[PDB]
Amino acid sequence: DNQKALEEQMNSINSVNDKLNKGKGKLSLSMNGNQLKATSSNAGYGISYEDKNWGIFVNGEKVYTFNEKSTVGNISNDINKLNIKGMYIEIKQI
Amino acid sequence: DNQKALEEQMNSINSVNDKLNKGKGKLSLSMNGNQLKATSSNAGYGISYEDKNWGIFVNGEKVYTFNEKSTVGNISNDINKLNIKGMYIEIKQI
Repeated sequence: DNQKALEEQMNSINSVNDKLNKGKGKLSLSMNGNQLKATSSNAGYGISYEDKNWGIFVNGEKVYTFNEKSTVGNISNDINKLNIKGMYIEIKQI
Repeated sequence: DNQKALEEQMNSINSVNDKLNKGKGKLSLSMNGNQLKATSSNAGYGISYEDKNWGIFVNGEKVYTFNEKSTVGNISNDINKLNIKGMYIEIKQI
């Protein structure tokens, strides 16, 4: 019944999922349309990756902010709790 | 062949199209997935509507900015030239 996740999920959430992670620590994310889910270790976390910034935007609005040192692994954890969404973009009205 | 416009167009571009215009001047927009197109008169333009701001965001990024006094009609004109897009949202990478 909750399978509706896929629909809300867009191949884009894939490249990204793998993007936000290219050598940090031991972290494995999962792709759920409106949710992210991962687990990780903070041993070799974002090493080569000094203190760099990331910014996520939903409906064209922030939705979560983390640094590369903050080792998202730790973060993305809490984050997922905001059960992101799939496809929403927009315009602001006065 | 260019009909592909619809596909790129999302019912959302509708409510919006009508939103950004609820009593300004004489302006009639058209809905083309990646393009907006309208024509207008600057007689009774954004009257009741003093100087208010609007902000459009694509991929979750600005794409065009106009005030309510600037009478978009005049603006939206030039604007459309950036042939907007349909559905794109995102995240920023360092």
